Amino acid sequence: SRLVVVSNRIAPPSAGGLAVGILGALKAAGGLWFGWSGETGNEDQPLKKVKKGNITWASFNLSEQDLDEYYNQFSNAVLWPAFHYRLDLVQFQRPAWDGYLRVNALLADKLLPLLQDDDIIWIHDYHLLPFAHELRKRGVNNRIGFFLHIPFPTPEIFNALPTYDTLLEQLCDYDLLGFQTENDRLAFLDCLSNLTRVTTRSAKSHTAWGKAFRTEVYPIGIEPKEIAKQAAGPLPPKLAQLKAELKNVQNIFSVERLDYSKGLPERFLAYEALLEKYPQHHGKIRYTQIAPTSVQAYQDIRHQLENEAGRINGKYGQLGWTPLYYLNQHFDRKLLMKIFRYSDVGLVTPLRDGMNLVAKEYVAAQDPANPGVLVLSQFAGAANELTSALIVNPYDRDEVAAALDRALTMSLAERISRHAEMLDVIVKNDINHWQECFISDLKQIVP
Amino acid sequence: SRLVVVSNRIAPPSAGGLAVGILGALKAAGGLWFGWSGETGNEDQPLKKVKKGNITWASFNLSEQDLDEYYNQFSNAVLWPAFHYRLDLVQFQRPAWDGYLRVNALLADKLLPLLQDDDIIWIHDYHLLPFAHELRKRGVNNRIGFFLHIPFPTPEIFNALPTYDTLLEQLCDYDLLGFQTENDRLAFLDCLSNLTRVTTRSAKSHTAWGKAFRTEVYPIGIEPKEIAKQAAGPLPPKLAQLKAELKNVQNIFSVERLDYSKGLPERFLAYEALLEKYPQHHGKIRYTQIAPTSRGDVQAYQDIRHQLENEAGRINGKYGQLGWTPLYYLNQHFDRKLLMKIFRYSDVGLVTPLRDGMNLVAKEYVAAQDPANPGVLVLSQFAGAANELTSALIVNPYDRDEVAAALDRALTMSLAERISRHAEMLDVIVKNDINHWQECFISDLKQIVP
Repeated sequence: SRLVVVSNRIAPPSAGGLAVGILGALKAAGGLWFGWSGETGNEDQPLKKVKKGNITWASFNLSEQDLDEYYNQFSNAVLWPAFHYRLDLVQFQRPAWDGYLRVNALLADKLLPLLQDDDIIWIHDYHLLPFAHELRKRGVNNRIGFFLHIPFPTPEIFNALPTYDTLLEQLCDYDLLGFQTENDRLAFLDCLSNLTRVTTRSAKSHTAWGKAFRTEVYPIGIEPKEIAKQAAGPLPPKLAQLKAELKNVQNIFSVERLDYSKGLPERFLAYEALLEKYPQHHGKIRYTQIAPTSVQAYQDIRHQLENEAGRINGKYGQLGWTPLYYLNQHFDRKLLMKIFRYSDVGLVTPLRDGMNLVAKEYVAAQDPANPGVLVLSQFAGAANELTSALIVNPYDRDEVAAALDRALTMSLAERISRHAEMLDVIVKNDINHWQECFISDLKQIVP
Repeated sequence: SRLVVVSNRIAPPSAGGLAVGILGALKAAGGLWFGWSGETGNEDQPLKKVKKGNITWASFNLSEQDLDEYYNQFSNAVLWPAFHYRLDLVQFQRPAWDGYLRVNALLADKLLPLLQDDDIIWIHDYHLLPFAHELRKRGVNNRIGFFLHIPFPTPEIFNALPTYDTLLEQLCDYDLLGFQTENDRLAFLDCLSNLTRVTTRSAKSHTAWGKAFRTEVYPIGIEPKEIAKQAAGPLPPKLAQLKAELKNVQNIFSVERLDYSKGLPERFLAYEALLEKYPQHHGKIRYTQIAPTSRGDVQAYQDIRHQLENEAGRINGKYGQLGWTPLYYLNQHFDRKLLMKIFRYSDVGLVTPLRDGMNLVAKEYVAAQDPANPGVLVLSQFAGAANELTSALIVNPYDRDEVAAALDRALTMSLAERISRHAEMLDVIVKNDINHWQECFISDLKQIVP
């Protein structure tokens, strides 16, 4: 009954999505959240532990050597590019792999004293693929679940990983494997079937190497009521009536962190295609891209976007109208929801994404009586449930431009029908439904 | 008395500065304007001559190899970077020098049939340094004057040129050498005296290798009442609409060709210094930089464009707001009459090159202002115009905080001081206009005794 959640980082005591589902789950049956605390260079202090009623937060530190091999190298320079279909950015070196295993084993040993024979164990992202295997080696027979938040790549990409067979064997030490989308789940079952013979009943009960495990799809959601609440309050004063400076302007908006998977250079090119082929919008629209920086792997993306902002404004700008507002600034989350609400078009076009929550935040932030339009990549995991969005292939910049123009001229009637139907999807499958389905499936496993 | 003008390009059929000066000079006693037509191929075809009364425009074409060795390589990749104190951009190769010498001799041969014994000959920029020498080799004893439009570099820069000694010898075949500034003239005399014994009398009469020549300063000017006429006209429809949108914003303005000498990345960094150190201006000012498209597609100048695009993106990314973009960079052509109006309505004109013979944008800006309510000129001390525009706000562009402090001073300057500074610059520009410039040079050229 008691729940042990292990994630790459814990939250001190809402302000996000996955934190709400993990905390909603930990209050439902009590338990422990175990995770990295954020700091480095002093590892051997005892377990930082904070207790509040039903739940205990347990955290640790990491040496600089472990963090770079495990987290900066293997997790973020091998697994992350590969799972987002970018083998050309994979930098595999065997020391990083060995360090990835060493950190996973080291946190299995920190957690082992805190476990009880009855706990169900919930492990989160790709940083901790080997964690179950490390716990089984210590005799942990509990019900263990894994949830992958990013895509799982198809075999011809995944098997190019030098340690792909070890990764696959360790994934099968979990009793339950969760995925954002059905394509991710089937991708993993294909990679496994290329490596070993797999038995499947119903659709989601499996055996490989004699190990029994289930797979399932649990698309992660948001809490829509809180987004609507932050979105409908009034603005900062200086920002209160820039809504009032720009009454004559339609705003296309997007907010994304800088990453190769998000395809931000291609959005700029889609916006340039809109300016080149629909000149009737000149002086009457604006594209605003907010892209905070938080790693030198990501500055070459930042350099390219600065260049493309300058080039596009240089080419289509006027003495009194600049087409593209690019902001490399941090905005507080409660202001972004208001910007979502007042933006006529939300543009969410990553090249590969496990689940884009910005897309759901944008829909949950709209005024239902006068909502904006969501333009969504078909490679966003959210595209499988947000079918009434304007779905686009970001590799076709004219098709995205055509969707932007359609979004900018769409009648209120069709805006309401599309928004109401996406909102129903998001409300029915919210963050709280997500954690309940996963905990309910995890409990009913037999050890 | 009849005047022969040779320059690399000619104006066939005034919306310009030097075109207005050369044409005023030609119309005074008639004459000939001889130059390249701008076109490659069919170089052996006859001279295209157009005559209008007293004046003849005669042009030629060049072979594609002549354009590349003479103009793209030696003129624009050896002499231009070196004369702008950028030895690191010199790409000297001996075929380029030989093509530089071959084209000069080749245009001297094309021009020789057109000359008469009494003509005064006026040769213009750095493309034609050897031209006097080529005419003297063909026995031309006329009065020949040269005007250099760009700076003349100090000896430690000029002497790095592999052919610096031949260039100096041929310059001494002109009877009169004109320069933008006294520093250019003196730099040339330093280069010459470092190479050979030079005699100087009064201030500007010289001998070298037994050749006699004069030197003099003729800062090039503008036509102020034509600038003022274009500036005060009414706006085009879509640009009329937005002087009504630019009511609560002060505009800092600049318009320059893309070129390493102009220091456009350093202007951007000066603007970033203003935004970083005078936050009181946020949301209330704007810097607009117009950087036209270049005909010649000069690959060297597109690295500059890439650099500006990046810095425009970076500076707006860092200081922009959801409702305010600090920096408008436009890589577009704006018609010249519209620029004059933009000048007039701009609170601050920013002209800060790293090295410039004479920046005429500086004079156009002040000639464009409404005298009863003028904007402020911020000017680099390395612009040749800084020697006569002393009441501008003179700045050193290598100190970006000093440029920012001048911009902040320009944006908050009272009306009385703006009128005082502007009135004194306008007087300088009206007294030394483009027509005064060509009259001073031809009058000095004429009184030379062959």
